[PDB]
Amino acid sequence: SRGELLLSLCYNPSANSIIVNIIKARNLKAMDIGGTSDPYVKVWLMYKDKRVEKKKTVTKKRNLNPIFNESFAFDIPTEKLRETTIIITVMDKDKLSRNDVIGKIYLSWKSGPGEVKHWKDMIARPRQPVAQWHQLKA
Ligand SMILES: [Ca+2]
Ligand SMILES: [Ca+2]
Ligand SMILES: [Ca+2]
Ligand SMILES: [Ca+2]
Repeated sequence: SRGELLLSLCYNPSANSIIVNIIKARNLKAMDIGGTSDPYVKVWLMYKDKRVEKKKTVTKKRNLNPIFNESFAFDIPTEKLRETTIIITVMDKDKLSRNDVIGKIYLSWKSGPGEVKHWKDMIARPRQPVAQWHQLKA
């Protein structure tokens, strides 16, 4: 159990855009020896197996329940929706080694049940932000 992340998705087909809001996380795994992590969240837009664009939040120091409230806009033509995946990875920044992966969420029509439900809800509710909590998976 790696933690959970609360995020919203808002897709506007007329503008060919999605807004991904990384809201907050809870109960993150501690990936530093003293019982904390320094979390930031990266958001990768994929088209088929290609990386299109990457965005990331600030880093919160020594915080297993960070609150971000950061909003990221991506261009996504309606014609590319079926081939789109949004991969969200919560990371632990480290000074003296490679940053550690806390966990990931994959958003598309071909992911886990909660993820697919959130994606379909976004599609069904154009221009409405839809927020859900997801379990982070290693
Ligand atoms: Ca670490
Ligand atoms: Ca760290
Ligand atoms: Ca490390
Ligand atoms: Ca590093």
